[PDB]
Amino acid sequence: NRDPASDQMKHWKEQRAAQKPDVLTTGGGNPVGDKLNSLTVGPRGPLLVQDVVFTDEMAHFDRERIPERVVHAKGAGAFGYFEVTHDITRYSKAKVFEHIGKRTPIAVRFSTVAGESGSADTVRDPRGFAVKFYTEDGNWDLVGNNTPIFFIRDALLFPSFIHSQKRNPQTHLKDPDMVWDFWSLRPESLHQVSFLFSDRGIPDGHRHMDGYGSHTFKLVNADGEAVYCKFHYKTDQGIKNLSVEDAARLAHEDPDYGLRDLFNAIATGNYPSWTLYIQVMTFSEAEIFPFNPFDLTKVWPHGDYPLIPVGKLVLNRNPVNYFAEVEQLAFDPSNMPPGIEPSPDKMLQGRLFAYPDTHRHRLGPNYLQIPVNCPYRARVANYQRDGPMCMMDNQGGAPNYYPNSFSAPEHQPSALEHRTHFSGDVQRFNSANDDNVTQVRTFYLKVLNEEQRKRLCENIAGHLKDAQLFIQKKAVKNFSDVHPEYGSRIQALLDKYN
Amino acid sequence: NRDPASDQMKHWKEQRAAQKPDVLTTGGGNPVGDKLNSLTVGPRGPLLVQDVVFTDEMAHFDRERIPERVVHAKGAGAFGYFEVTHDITRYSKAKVFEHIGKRTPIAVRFSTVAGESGSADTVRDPRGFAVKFYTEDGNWDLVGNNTPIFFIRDALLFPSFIHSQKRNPQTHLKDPDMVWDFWSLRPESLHQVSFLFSDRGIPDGHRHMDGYGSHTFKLVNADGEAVYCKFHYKTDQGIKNLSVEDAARLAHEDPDYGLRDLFNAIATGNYPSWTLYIQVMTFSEAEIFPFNPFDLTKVWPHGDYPLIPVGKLVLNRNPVNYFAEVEQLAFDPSNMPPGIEPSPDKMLQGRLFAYPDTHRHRLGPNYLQIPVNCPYRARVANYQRDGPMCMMDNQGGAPNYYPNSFSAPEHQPSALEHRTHFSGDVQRFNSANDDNVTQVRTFYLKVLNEEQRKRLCENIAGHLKDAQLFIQKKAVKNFSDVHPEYGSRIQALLDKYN
Amino acid sequence: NRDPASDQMKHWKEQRAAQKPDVLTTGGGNPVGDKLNSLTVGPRGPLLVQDVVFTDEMAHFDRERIPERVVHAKGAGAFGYFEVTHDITRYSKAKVFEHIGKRTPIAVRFSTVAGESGSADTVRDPRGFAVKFYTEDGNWDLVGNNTPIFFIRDALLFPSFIHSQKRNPQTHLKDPDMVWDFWSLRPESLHQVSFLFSDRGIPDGHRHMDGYGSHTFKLVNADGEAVYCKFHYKTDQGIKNLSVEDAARLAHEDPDYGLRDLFNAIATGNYPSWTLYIQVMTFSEAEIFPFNPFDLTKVWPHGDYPLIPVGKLVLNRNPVNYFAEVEQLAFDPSNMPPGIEPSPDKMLQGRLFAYPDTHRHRLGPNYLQIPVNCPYRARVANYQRDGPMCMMDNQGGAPNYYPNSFSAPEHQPSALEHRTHFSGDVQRFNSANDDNVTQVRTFYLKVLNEEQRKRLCENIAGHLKDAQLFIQKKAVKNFSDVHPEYGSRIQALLDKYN
Amino acid sequence: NRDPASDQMKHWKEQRAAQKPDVLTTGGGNPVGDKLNSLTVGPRGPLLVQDVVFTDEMAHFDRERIPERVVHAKGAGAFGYFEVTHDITRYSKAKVFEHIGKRTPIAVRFSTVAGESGSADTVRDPRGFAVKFYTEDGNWDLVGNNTPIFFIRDALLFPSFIHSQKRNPQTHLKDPDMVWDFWSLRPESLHQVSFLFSDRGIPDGHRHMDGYGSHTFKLVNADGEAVYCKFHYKTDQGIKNLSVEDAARLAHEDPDYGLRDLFNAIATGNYPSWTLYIQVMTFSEAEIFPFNPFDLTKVWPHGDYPLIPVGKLVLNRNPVNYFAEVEQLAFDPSNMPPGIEPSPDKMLQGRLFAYPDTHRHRLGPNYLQIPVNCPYRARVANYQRDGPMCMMDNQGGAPNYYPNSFSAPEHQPSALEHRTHFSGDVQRFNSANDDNVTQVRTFYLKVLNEEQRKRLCENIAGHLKDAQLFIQKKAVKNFSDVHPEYGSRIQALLDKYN
Ligand code: HEM
Repeated sequence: NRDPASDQMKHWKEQRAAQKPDVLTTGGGNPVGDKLNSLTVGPRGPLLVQDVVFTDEMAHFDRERIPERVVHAKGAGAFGYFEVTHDITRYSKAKVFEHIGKRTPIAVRFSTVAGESGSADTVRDPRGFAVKFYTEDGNWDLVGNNTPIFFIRDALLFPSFIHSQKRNPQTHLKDPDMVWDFWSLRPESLHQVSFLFSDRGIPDGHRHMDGYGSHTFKLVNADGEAVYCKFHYKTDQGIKNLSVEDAARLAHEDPDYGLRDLFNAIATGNYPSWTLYIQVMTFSEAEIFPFNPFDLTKVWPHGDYPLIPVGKLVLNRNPVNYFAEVEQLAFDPSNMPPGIEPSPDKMLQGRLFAYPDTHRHRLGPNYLQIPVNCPYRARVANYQRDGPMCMMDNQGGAPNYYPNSFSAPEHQPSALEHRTHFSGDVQRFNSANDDNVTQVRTFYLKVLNEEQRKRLCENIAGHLKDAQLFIQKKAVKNFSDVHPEYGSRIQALLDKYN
Repeated sequence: NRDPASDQMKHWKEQRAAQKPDVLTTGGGNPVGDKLNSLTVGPRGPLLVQDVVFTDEMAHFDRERIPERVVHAKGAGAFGYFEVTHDITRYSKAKVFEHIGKRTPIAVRFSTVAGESGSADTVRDPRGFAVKFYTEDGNWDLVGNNTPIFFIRDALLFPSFIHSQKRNPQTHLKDPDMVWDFWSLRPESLHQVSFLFSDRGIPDGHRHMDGYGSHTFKLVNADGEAVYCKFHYKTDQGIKNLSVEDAARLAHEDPDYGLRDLFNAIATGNYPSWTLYIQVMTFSEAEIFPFNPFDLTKVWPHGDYPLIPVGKLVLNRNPVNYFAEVEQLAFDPSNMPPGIEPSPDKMLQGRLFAYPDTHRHRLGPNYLQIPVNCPYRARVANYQRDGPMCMMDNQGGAPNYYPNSFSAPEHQPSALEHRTHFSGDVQRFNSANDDNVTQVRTFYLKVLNEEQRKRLCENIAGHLKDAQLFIQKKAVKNFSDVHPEYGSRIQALLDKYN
Repeated sequence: NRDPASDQMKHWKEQRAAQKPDVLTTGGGNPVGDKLNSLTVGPRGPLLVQDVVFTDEMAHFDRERIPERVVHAKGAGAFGYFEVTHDITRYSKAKVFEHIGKRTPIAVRFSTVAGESGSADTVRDPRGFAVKFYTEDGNWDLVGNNTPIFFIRDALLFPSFIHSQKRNPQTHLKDPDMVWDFWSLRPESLHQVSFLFSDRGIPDGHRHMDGYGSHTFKLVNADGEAVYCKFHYKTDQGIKNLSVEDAARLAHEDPDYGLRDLFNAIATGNYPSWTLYIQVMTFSEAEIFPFNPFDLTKVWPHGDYPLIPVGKLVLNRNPVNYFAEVEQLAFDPSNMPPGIEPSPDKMLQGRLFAYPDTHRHRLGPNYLQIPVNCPYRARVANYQRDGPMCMMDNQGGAPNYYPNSFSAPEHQPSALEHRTHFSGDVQRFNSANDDNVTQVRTFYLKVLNEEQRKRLCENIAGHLKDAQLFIQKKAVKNFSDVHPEYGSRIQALLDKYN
Repeated sequence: NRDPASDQMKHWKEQRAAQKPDVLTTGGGNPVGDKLNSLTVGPRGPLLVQDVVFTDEMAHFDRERIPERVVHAKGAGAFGYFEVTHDITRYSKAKVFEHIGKRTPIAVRFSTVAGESGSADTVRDPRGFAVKFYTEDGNWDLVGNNTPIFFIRDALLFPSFIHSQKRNPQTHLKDPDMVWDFWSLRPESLHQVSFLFSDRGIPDGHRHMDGYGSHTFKLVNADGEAVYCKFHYKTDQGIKNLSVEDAARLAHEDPDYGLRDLFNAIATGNYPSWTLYIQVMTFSEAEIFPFNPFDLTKVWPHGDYPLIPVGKLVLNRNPVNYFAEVEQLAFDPSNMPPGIEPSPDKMLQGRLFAYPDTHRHRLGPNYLQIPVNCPYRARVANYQRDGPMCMMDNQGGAPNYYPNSFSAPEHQPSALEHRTHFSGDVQRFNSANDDNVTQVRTFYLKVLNEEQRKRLCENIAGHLKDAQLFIQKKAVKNFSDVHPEYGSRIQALLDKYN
């Protein structure tokens, strides 16, 4: 015997030992007489159009591939449940939270960011940690990361940021000039760059890292009272990281280390779990916060805003077909049931648009009809119709305009959004010159210890040394702005590379 | 009360009188608070990206339309059954025929040819009569027409023929120069042009016309003995046609006359039926036939090849959602179960390719997973995987290569194609100068009577008069080649138009 | 000789009188030996896969069709120029207006609304009148209609409204219950319904109707001073309408009457023109307007806001290929150069999203690279890359992230949008019960004469007669709310139908 | 200074040293005032739909990705010329060969087979070596590999074979059970498996490997005399391979080693070249060949069929934009000019269908209009029209049906394919049990030396060790069938792994 992942086919056969293999058919259900030899006129004669077995199979093979995710292309999935353990009904009326012990099925997808479908799991990169809750009030997608923060605080910078990470448009190589030119010109990135080049930049698989919603969200209770919140889901397996040496080895030795580790853990009954927490910030406290509390480069200090337990996320089922159940998984931040709403975070506001938009491209207009995407715990009833690959009854003969006198679906006032007041000029407000260094200094000096600071500066120097000197100089000036010794440490390492 | 079609919504509501309307949701299953008013900052303020109710609905509205059929875009559908009444098991082992009284569910789509989705039902044109049989051995699509013959006998002419019927590439108008230049240069078209401009060119709805497979097909019995066949399905309601005057009136008065007539007939229990017949031609008789028995411009004379009854086609169910169940219907001539095979008919050989190819474009790579297209009476099991909008389990964890040692699906030798011998040069053989006039003369002189001949020549002159004189002259020469008086009749009518 | 449109092929032939027809090739540029006869093994043998001439041609034929526009599917196009005749530079700094005599190339598409690509030109429906200005500051799309108003004033009603105007989802038939249920429940539609059932409901082709921007827009001058405006383009050929009897006859006699009329006018040098006017309203005037000045169901009365001449629209060029140049035309209201900006009109805000969104579906991600859609009179330079059917150099090796230190394109502060102040709650504010009757009363009593009132009420009664009595009753109540005699006139006509 | 590839941005900047960077615009050509800050109501307010700069950019970003190639996803491209050096006009009339010194522009793409777009260059796998010749008789695509043979000889095994080489459908991991189960069941793979696990399994970049057409093709001269041929293009830089240890290190150290090496060679003027040879075999020689001369698992021995020089392939131009020029490159084996034709090779016949088919999916219906795919050195003239993303005049107002009387393009009889005779039954003829061992014995014993045999058996044992024992046993039996010591060598290595 090997690992469970290695014995996938052996176990499939054993489960089906007395199955009596199925008859091999065309897509049209016609049985096939011989799928090993093409139809020709004589043994050394030409192939015929009449070989509809060959073209049925080859035309489908020719169409197997769909566009990979524009980002987080490389990933691993599992299914399980969310279990409420504690009462947050004073903050949120959302059905998902409504009583202790209540279970909601989830889907989870873990990923890297920059690498395309064939890249390695054990590389330095943020990790996607996306959770789909199939609630009675529809799907709630909490599209999280293994960091509470990000590199930028306006969505207009996002395409550029990703371009700067991904391949040179001429050469198709990774380009340290592109990476550090962008980061040196945009020092709001200093906080997450500091997280990224620390030890938690290369987690030991998906089970040994935390998840965060990252953004400020809004919770609304049964009285229509709102608070702002952050979602934290902490690993029950504990934080564990790979050394740059071990990460490098696994990169060529098992590019799919993360996939394999998650599958085997679930197959052997070593089910991974996380505790979901919220931080709560009053509208009054949001006015007094010394930063923009909607700035994605900032955390809420735990001292001032302690973690409040909510429940348990448990992954206890592997995918049966990876393409159907994982590759086709679509998470939309805009999928929020009553009791959960967006904040004015400029990055989050951008995501409300981007995810359903890319899903209509990558998957198709009717992507929400793919079974893993279906809000299967809710009754979908509305005035939407048709589109390519329309899958179910398309809501039959139901009146397709609103309003109508013919008893078709009706809106539900209790689901109305929470009323928040705004005043100001309609303008592109500059956010570039908000505090870029303060929280990063507390991380560098207080959170990490000496050996972590040393590895951090070695990790950055190791990559930054490949950029031109003028980029190296601008970068070091940013690290110096957080703390003189953070800068001078990097600069000394840079000096003996150059 | 009105007609049943007119009371569609009234009956939907009455059926749902005590329904308790559904809650209106987003595609993601989230309930909607107010779907009549957009989210703005103040009553006369700008629209927000945060209005995910608006963009969910509008993005789907923006994607409602799919490409219309390249031909037969305008159509009507119904469902019912095929019932075997007579034994043809000496000719075909196909499960669909296997015992008297055996029922197979069918889908039917009726159509015009040239008109796009918004065109009129009661125009002069051939009619599509496509029948999908959901058999235990997969789907059998008999993609028929209301004529036993066609305009051409090689598929290389088909795109040109259709272009010549459809709009001028600059003007976007119907173009009599294009119509008659093609037909005058390709006199193999004389037979079906003669059928088309007769009274049966404008049927009174879909229920008062016959269906034909048109092509020669092959039937194979349980002994591996083959014969050639033709499929005929004759209306139990009787042949009935609209006068050019009545067809013209209904064109602006009810462009959807055919849709309305079929729906109302089924809704009132006036279920339309056809008797399915075969003609049988031995391989020996195929050698002695005075024409190419695979030439789509030719019939098998009933005298020499009498109709052999098979069973009954009955339409007893309307579509519930037209887009899902009709617009998305996909018929592939290549869908043939064991016991039914193609002939060497050059036109049919072309269709084996064209239909699955256009369906992968119009509908999508996984179009056979659309419920109305599913071979739902067969177990589909094979080595095909993935592709866009992959709908079911994608055959789970089943071994995805053949051959394999892991008990995945196996081919079934009894399904092997019938062995036929061919000898010759691989060449583009000229079929243009086969007999173009003989069977057309017997139609003009023997099948039609005097008043039918007169209307026929009036119908042609009425349209041909708009072509340039040199086209008129070439056309008349072809009609003269079938019979001098067929030509001179047209030419006299032409003379007093010009 | 016939009309110029009829002689399209004749003229094309003559114009290459030197001849030497081109060599017939595959898409790959390989010359074709015989495209009239398929490659078979012997003359009555099977078709070979080796016939790559057949597959190349048939596969392209199989893919000819793209989704038709979700609305305004049925249309006519022509090209020409815009010429400035008056100085409006005190209102708008837009380069398009910057000096008298300045010419800008334009593209124009005329259409109906509800009908599909095969429907008739001469039906009762609003008419699209979309104008693309190819300016030095990029494309300006003025996506106008032959009416200054519309049926609804919130984009969330738009898909519903269009659903109600198109086919029953089960029957696929036009449904007077759907039409009048929606209109009777939404009496904001009374104004444009009154415009629609008046004489200007069926214009005599596209040359004899006016165009309107319809929406309030914003004009911004070189001093950053803003005003609100409305665009009017009045026909220089004069208003002319078809009687319902004449329109009905042309429906079946020439479904493409509009296409034919526009092509022939331009072909014979009878170039149609329009005079472009603006109305101007101050921010202060907007605060005092007795209605919402951004409500699409209202006009600015000419007495209070007189037309200000700007310039001339001239169509002097027919399309050469209709699919490439017209079917593929894409107008985005969001295409606005500096000097022209959106107003808070709920409907316009909706359209800023919908058109680029539907274009990415109907045409493709890179639709703006289709030559007729290309802003060919501007330099397109940005950080956008790749996508399906990327057709130009994809901006070559240019740095693909912003900001950068490598000389890639730079934002231009003079292009910054005009700053306006807003205060309010984020809420769905109800606009259903704004004034629905006042301006409609003045239209019925002042603008129309007796004979026009009578035809108006006949035109409504003639359609509304087929709706259920409860819908007839509610509709009549709304017409009664505008004026008792408008209601009683319709009710008397209805009474002798029922 | 670094390598030229590293300095791509630096060089781009310098080359426009005059500066005046372009104005940043939307896709619509509208200039952008600030693309760094989103449009909000106040600085901590919500994002507006009015921010059409954000939506234009983000919607294009959302649509960057297209499906990767179903095989050979990971690749490098360059451009140059083909120069004729010898007269082969006695064998082929193809314009490409017609006189010595004649130059043809070429495009070339190198690739691995199984890996996705993010996988490493320096892995064991065959290498694609595809060459596009832009000839006056259209494009000639010679879609070759770095091997003269392949693993299978019938196209019906191809999707299965590729499935077996890629990821487990449940696990998404490489699966040695899938690899060796398929290879052990299909011993026709022994020859190319022997080539693959030899030293030439991991070439030192793309410049140090040979190209082969692999298939038997047909050459036809001006007299209509045909011969069978094989194309060989031998590296002028010499064969050079990476050790498994070195290839392993470069896998994680530079996953893009191949891309980097080709770009740098061309950038520094070290242009790589290949010498094109043919082998020629008579129709009479084909009848006497001791194997099937069309069997893709066999070579023509050089002793019996010596290489005949033809000309020189030179790569002297790097891509400027990789997505536009390389990712979008499409090679169709069916692109063959007069003088070059397919043989009855079952595998080649399969490829005549598969490539245009996958290109219509991956790229679009009109992929041949993508500039790098355009047969720009030929006039494309035919009766093909329309389709999505139609980019040129769509052949303007040219008559669109054939035949026509209006001077549209004409077929050219000199282009007619060569006529060959076939006799036989239409059947699926078994090719599984053709000689699987003879030529592989000569390769193992004659072509390789002792040290090479030892590395070969180490390379196989090193992979096969992870397959189940029953698969190990069947594989060893096949290697034993070629020579007992080939088998026992592998079995000894296997024994000390197990
Ligand atoms: C029946 C056998 C085969 C089938 C069905 C087949 C099919 C395919 C398909 C579908 C692609 C993807 C093409 C694209 O997306 O652009 C591909 C790529 C490729 N195939 Fe094959 N293939 C076969 C055999 C071979 C053989 C025998 C060779 C070489 C002798 C070969 C060389 C290639 C190359 C080089 C590419 C990549 C071309 C590029 O760089 O764009 N294939 N093949």
